[PDB]
Amino acid sequence: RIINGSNANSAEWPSIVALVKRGADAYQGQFCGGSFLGGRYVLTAAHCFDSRSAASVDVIIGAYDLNNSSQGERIAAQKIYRHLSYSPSNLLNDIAIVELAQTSSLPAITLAGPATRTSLPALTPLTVAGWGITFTPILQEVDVDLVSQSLCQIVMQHGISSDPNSTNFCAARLTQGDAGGPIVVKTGREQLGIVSWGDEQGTYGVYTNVSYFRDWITKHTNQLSYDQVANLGIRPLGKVSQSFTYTNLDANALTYTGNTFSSLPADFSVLSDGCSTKVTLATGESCSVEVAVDAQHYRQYQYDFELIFSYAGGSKRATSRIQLDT
Repeated sequence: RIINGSNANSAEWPSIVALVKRGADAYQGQFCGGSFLGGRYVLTAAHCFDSRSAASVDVIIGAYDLNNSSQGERIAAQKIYRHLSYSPSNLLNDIAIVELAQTSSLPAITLAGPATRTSLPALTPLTVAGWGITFTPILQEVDVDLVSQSLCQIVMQHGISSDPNSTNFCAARLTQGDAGGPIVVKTGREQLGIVSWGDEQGTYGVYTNVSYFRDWITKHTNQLSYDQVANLGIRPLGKVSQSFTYTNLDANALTYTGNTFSSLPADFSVLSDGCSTKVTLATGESCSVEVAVDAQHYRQYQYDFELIFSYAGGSKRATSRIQLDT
């Protein structure tokens, strides 16, 4: 029982990931943790990217001593997918995928099953891992106990549900600085959660619930690479335009078969739909769509649209967002 945090044994954490600022020393630049899901995908917390984007981020898979650049593979991020219901005020749906500029073949973590979280009694032993645990260049671990969901809500609040079948849960230390890292079931090692918030200093730590998010994760680790969110921030009135690119990284061809453009209002318009010109997307092929918003009022604009593709395996959906404020 690892009651106080302690230097981890690295062979027990081959799938851990350090998120580090691009172009910087790994130790100085580390800002979050993550877990490697296989191929080119890393699982982490959405709020790690409140003020950062893909091109400023590397990951180090199987990192352990951040000062030892021969441990783990350092790889550039190329895309970030955050939950589109992520809210930074109270950090609900605090989850994100980092799509990497190349695949790794290092071992992947095993995620907990959709039914696992609600199966676990309170006090189920769990283990958290990362560099913040309470900075040192060495990966730390510590044990924590699962807390009653009704209790988690009362103590921590910030929109936490009393229903265990929800976005996040709590776990208690027996006596934390880097979000995004994994919490795993101590027996079996399946990643049950993602470090989100709490425990900054009579509080619990709050962890994004991986069981509740398996479909969302599957949807964003599906070898369809695209621009998710174009946030244009504050803008004057007028037609604003923005291109979005969709790329098939799968070995089987993709066929553009639908979208949700109809459902959006008159403010929104499609200036150009390259995917309708190309229609079919072989391996490595891209198509782009160019959308616009005629902002004529003073308000927040946030429009979500979905492109749907058929493929041998079934179908794939990319959901993008254009956002701005006047």
